[PDB]
Amino acid sequence: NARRDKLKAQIAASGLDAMLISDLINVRYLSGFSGSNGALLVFADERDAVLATDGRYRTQAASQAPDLEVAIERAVGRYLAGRAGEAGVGKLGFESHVVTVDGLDALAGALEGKNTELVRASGTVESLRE
Amino acid sequence: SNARRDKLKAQIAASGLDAMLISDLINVRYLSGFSGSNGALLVFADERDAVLATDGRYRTQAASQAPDLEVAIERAVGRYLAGRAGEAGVGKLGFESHVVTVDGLDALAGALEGKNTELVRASGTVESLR
Repeated sequence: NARRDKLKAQIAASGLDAMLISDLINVRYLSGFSGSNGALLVFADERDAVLATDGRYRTQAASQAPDLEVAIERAVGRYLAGRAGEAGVGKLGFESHVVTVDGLDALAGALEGKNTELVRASGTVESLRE
Repeated sequence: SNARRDKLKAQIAASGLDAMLISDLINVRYLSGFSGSNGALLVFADERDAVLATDGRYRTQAASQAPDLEVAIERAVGRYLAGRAGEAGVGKLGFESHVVTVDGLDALAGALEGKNTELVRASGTVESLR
């Protein structure tokens, strides 16, 4: 995907190994998925992106984003942060303009005992637009 | 005096806080009557009256909807009220960590830089009164 590939270049330029996208405008831009709950994990390297949504959107994610692995989970951001930690991501960008303080605590909890740092990265996806 | 703010004051004190910043618009409306699209409310545990902050669009609206309150007219309502809490000697200031973003918290902390006031998560507090 051309947009996700442009994002990878910016992720790498920002000194990150992956980015968690939580803003639904940005999720839609990068994946084509338009459900009201969703998050996307994009890696700096050649690994493919992972979309997470809840059960309401299983069919929709399959039709809108057939190129992506889709996880069906109650807490989509948290799930993806946990995936990032398990994938050995050193620095994981997140969107501080939309993630709540409670939400960040959950992301951090999913990374306990992993050497993954959560790094403010709002603006990274926006940098790709006109 | 407001019956709703009085319940909040009792809860603020029970949680060990000296005041709480309300950022959520639905909760601001519940506690003050003010229904404008930008606003925040500072509520003290002690006998001090609450302070509403809103931008200049809403000077007339706030005065009419919440006539019992001091209304501060400010561009950046969260920063303003956090600073105000700092100046009022507030030891522990609760904030709505279930809706305040990581960016939002950064702004509040910035407003309190060099002051003794601790920002304390107060997730779902107004909602716990109903």
